[PDB]
Amino acid sequence: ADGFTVLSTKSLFLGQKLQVVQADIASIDSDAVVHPTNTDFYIGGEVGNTLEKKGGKEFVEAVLELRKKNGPLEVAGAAVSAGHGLPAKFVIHCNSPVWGADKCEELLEKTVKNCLALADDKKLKSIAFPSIGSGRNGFPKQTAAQLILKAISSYFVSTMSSSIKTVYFVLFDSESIGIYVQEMA
Ligand SMILES: Nc1ncnc2c1ncn2[C@@H]1O[C@H](COP(=O)(O)OP(=O)(O)OC[C@H]2O[C@H](O)[C@H](O)[C@@H]2O)[C@@H](O)[C@H]1O
Repeated sequence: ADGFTVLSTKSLFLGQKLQVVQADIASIDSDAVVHPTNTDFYIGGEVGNTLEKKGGKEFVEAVLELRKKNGPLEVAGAAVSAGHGLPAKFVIHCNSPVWGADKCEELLEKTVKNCLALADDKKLKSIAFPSIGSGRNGFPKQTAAQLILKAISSYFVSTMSSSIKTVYFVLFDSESIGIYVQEMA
């Protein structure tokens, strides 16, 4: 970072663009970045820590503000905080499922779609997703990536009115980067 590599690009249903990019997600200038968290908006995951790093106290205080107003975050739920201290306008926080928990793969796809729904609700044009679930939550990195990419593709099918024009799938750790390139794109 500020490392940024476009690894692939794909046209979605109505011409929206899905880019797989290599970068520190905290450095991405999209309208939203996605923070995988838990029911109590814990900031301690791998992405949470990189955001914390980049955004400092202003970030931490935005999450706290959200935590107060929102209360506990339901499973697969998504909520949004101002991206104070960050290049991103907003941070979308999602209750990431744990690998091995019931229906965790379905939940991962739901979590992704709820984030997209929330970005649409805020009329956002861009939204960057890390590989939710495959850090502290233990998903195999290939499986997480597959489920996220599939959910993204699925959200845009038949959707006419989405504000979202660009979705980034952000890879940072070398195992994930390698898995993606090794296969296709
Ligand atoms: N700077 C970064 N940019 C992009 N991706 C990153 C970065 N750092 C790590 N990653 C990748 O982000 C992916 C998701 O990791 P986590 O942030 O740890 O998210 P997750 O696995 O969903 O777990 C969240 C966990 O911590 C939360 O506080 C909550 O308690 C939950 O248990 C992983 O593949 C990890 O390699």
